Amino acid sequence: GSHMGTTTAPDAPPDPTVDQVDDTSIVVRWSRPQAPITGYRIVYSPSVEGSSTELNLPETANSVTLSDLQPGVQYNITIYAVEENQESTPVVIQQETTGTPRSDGT
Repeated sequence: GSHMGTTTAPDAPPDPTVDQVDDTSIVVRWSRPQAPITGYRIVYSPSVEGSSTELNLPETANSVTLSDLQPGVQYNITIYAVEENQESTPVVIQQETTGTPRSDGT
């Protein structure tokens, strides 16, 4: 719908929450926009550079499991709500990879 949504700019998902953090894997969950969007791009990159990836999720997706990260590294997960005409503002949620559970639990 939104026939008169030509001048309408799509909104982004409110700051998504990372559910799980590991060495080479981090999971993030976003609350999709009021805008009708076509899909999602997801660019997660290390602040010190390293393994970066862009995933493509369905318009109605709300979580990406990022894979092939590097342990002990800062990771910017950037979510992109994409619509036919335009791309909404980016989600930037940065999580440092804690790594493989070492002595997890006293």
